Amino acid sequence: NPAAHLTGGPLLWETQLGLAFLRGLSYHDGALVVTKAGYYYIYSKVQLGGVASTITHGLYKRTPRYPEELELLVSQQSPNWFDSSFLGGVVHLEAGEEVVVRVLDTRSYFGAFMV
Amino acid sequence: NPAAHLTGANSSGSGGPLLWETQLGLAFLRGLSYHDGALVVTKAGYYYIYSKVQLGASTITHGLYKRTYPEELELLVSQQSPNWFDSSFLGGVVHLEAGEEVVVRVLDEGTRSYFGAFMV
Amino acid sequence: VNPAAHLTGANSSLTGSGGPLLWETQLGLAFLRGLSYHDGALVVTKAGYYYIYSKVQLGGVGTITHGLYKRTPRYPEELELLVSQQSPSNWFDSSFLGGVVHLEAGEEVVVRVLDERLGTRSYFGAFMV
Repeated sequence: NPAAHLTGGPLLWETQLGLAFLRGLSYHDGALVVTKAGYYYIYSKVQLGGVASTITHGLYKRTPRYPEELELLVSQQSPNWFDSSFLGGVVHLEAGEEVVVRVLDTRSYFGAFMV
Repeated sequence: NPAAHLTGANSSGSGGPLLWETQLGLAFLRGLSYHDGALVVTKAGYYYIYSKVQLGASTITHGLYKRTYPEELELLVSQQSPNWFDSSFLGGVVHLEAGEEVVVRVLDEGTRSYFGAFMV
Repeated sequence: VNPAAHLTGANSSLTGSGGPLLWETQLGLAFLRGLSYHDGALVVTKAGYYYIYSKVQLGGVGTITHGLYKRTPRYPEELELLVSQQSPSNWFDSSFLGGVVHLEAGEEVVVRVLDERLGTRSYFGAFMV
């Protein structure tokens, strides 16, 4: 029932409008913040294009008590020209917990929904 | 309740809106309809939608498109540039009204290709 | 509990075994909730529609099929559910599959990769919808 889609340091996103929405989840500084604890399916798609040739696209759990981010779902990819990266998966999130998208070195998005 | 998984059928330009199997094998429709390539919503609300397209400048586009207004609103799209094979997957939660339709297109226009949705 | 599971960290079954990828089921981000696990398979307890998914992290040195397959009683052959063919000096590539399938009590789903090489980089999960 809680859910969020969000559209194109951690990455940053539009949280309204049109396709962007928050619904039972907060936001601050690129991150989805969880209010109701449970299992969420979290996902992110990132469009890439260019001209280690190796890009990493990840979802990370941040907890304010701790600096260090914990990896959740992570993809590595090498490559006139376009590549798209998608990650999805289910994670147990407690109230408080935040999730961000990072990509190391419009079309893209970031989202979740409780399952 | 509402959910569907549709699997690739033999189309068919224009873009074009891919056509789908709704009943044989793994395909099914449960609380959603289908009309000429389109999943059609019946119960308003937030749906996770997805499509996977098996591909087989030289640049392919894969997208999920809403109809309501006139015209087609891009919902989710990827570009890629691949004896070759590649696969393109898109998913995400979008709000849909009873009456809205969702379709799939790929440029330079599949059996391991599919299209589906469920209410979230 | 709405049945669900997330399994992590693929590795291959014993060479010559014929078996599928094996996964971590308890530690870290891995859990099983209202599904069971047996030698690589998620085993369905409660019949219905599930969104099943798997991501596999690929990479080598110089065609790969990543699939989710169903095992059903008295059917010697694994049935395809969702499959992807990809074809990529070191390289890296990731393959994601997701989709809603109907599964009966007693049915099993496994993940395979052809050919297998190949925590957070590889995974296999599901939830009832």
